[PDB]
Amino acid sequence: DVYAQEKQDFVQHFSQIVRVLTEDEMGHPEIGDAIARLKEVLEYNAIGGKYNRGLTVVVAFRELVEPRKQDADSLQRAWTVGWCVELLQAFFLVADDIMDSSLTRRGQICWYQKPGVGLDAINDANLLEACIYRLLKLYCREQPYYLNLIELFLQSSYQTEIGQTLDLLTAPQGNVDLVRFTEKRYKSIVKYKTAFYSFYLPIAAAMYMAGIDGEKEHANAKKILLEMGEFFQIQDDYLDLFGDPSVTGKIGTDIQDNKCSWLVVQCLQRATPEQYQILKENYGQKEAEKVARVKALYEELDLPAVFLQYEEDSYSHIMALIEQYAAPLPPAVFLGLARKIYKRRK
Amino acid sequence: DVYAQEKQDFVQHFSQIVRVLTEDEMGHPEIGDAIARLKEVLEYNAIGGKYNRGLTVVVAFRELVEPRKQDADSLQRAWTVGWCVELLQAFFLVADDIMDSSLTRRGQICWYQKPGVGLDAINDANLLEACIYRLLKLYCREQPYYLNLIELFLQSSYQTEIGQTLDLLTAPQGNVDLVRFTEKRYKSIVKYKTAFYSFYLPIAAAMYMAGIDGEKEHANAKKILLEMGEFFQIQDDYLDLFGDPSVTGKIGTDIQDNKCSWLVVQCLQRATPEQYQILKENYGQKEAEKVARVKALYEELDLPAVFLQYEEDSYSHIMALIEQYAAPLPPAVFLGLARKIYKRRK
Ligand SMILES: O=P(O)(O)C(O)(Cn1ccnc1)P(=O)(O)O
Ligand SMILES: O=P(O)(O)C(O)(Cn1ccnc1)P(=O)(O)O
Ligand SMILES: C=C(C)CCOP(=O)(O)OP(=O)(O)O
Ligand SMILES: C=C(C)CCOP(=O)(O)OP(=O)(O)O
Ligand SMILES: [Mg+2]
Ligand SMILES: [Mg+2]
Ligand SMILES: [Mg+2]
Ligand SMILES: [Mg+2]
Ligand SMILES: [Mg+2]
Ligand SMILES: [Mg+2]
Repeated sequence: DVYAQEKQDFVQHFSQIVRVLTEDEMGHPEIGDAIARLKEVLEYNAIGGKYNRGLTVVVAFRELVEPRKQDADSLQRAWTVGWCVELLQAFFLVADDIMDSSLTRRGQICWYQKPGVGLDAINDANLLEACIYRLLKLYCREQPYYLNLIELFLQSSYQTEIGQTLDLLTAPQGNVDLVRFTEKRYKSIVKYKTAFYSFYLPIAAAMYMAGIDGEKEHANAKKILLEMGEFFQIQDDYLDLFGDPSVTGKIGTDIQDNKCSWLVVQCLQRATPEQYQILKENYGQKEAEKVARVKALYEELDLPAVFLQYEEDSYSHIMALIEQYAAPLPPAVFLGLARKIYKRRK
Repeated sequence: DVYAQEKQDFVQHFSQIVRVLTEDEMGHPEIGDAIARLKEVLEYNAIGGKYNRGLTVVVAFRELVEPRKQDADSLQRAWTVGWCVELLQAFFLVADDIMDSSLTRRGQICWYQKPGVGLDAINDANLLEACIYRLLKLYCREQPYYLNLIELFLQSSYQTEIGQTLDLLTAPQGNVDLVRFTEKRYKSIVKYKTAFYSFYLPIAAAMYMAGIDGEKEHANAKKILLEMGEFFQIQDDYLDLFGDPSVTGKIGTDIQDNKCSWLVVQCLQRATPEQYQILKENYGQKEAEKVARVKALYEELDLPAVFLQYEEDSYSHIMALIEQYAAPLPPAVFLGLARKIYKRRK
């Protein structure tokens, strides 16, 4: 509901984000064509998702700053930073689609597959990351939280980068190993590859902008938000295989890529010895025939129910933690976000 | 000579760079395997070049700080930052080899071609970039130039990123257009893709660490160093086609990739109408037969002499600029670097 009413404001402010990025260097008409492609890149990769992260920065701001201080300028910084988290999303997604050999994202062909693009997407992605800090300097160079934000973004990027590495080491194409698809490994992977950038980044950005920079308060908000991250990745691993691609906006690839997905981990735990061998014979291959064999053993082990039960048990634990750790922050902050991902299908 | 005596110190300090990066997160043994691959990545991509940029940071430091202040700690920051510019080099090169479809770098198979690696190099490269700011915080979090350095690196990355985009837009594989291979375009491309990160970054880092942060002094050092950048790229475009790959450490690819190389631009200027058509028919194709046809028309137009004459005329203009703009800095600073790239073959 709150993301709903703020969504439109958020998106309309994207025109300006683009204006500022594609003009601040246009007094150098030499790099104009380059700046032109940047507009194009942003428009294609920054737009089309749910904006949960960017909205979260904005929503969390309004709930942590006394309305006497939510002035005109200060409010603008909120959605610029919200759009900065949105650009981090774009950076990492463009890269990840290349690396996961994905076909669609946000219900279009992935950037790297847009004809004319391909592996130039690599440079396009770095550019997206570069813009984060262009905006940060443009709109906050003078706030006292300016250095806190630069470091929170850098730090978060590094973290998810470690995550991605963890992700990729565990899923060697051609090296089907199920032994490594454990639980400690999964929790570690999703923590670094999703949790920090998708939940602690937005809320922490809003805290630092609202003066809330105590170490314990971030430590506590993080304790909640990292647990929401893992929930959120597990939802995503599920939808990879069990969701409608016309609705997720992306065609799933986890089983083919030999990914340490939640399912394959929960599948190993319930694996009768015969089934294990079936999993060992079909996982991590591009053959449709073999992939469906996998889906089948998932459905034979009623995992699609285990996921629904985890979802409940998990959602209540998050709740418990919001009840344990939220204060002095408004529980609205964490409830609002958590309510926006419960049962989701995209 | 000065890079010579400082080289070894510089390289030996790499053991510690690696120690600090692969231990500061090892109190989290979960991401240990990831941290393991980071060691591996660094060792493969940070090591093996000439270290001109990193040495430059170090050499330029010793020449701008009164020896009374070149203490133990302060000196360590110098080569850490020198190694940070070295990591930026690695970041961009790993990416560029993928995008240029290169085969070797620094006399080994490119990272992305190391079997087991491929497009995961994309994430490995981002990690390299991430380490820059890990070190920056580890060793300078408390210097007064701390924010100046973070912004100089970010800014320089963005700049070379615009450059790379400029580079790639101009060289569409399959779209052989010679009309775009002009001079204004070339100067613009090399300025952003090489000049800022390879010459202004190192020297400016050393200036900021030595307190020299006046706007005019950086503006003047930049005026010299941007002109050295263009010289240096033109040398590189030449060696691409006319240098021994066993000595450059890399197999050239400019003609195949349809690159706006210096040669092809100087070739268009001297193109009799018949030759132009020959260029139009062979440029930007992978066929060895057609590539050599190109090399031939270059040698028919004695470009390998035009490059030697540019080299002289250019080197003297740099000299003039060191004589015009160096002060209050020691001309040694700019002479030292410029003397380390004159006539180079690798
Ligand atoms: O499942 P992935 O981790 O590859 C993914 O969730 C992206 N991602 C990457 C890090 N965190 C999330 P996507 O399904 O959107 O391709
Ligand atoms: O010639 P490129 O610009 O591709 C190169 O010089 C790398 N580079 C990229 C930007 N600046 C330099 P390399 O020959 O080393 O592949
Ligand atoms: C960590 C994950 C699952 C990456 C995609 O997340 P979202 O589905 O929330 O990304 P948007 O397309 O809405 O940006
Ligand atoms: C801009 C260019 C030419 C990239 C390679 O430069 P260097 O040849 O100086 O890189 P190193 O391998 O010595 O790092
Ligand atoms: Mg992925
Ligand atoms: Mg993916
Ligand atoms: Mg997924
Ligand atoms: Mg290149
Ligand atoms: Mg190259
Ligand atoms: Mg080159």
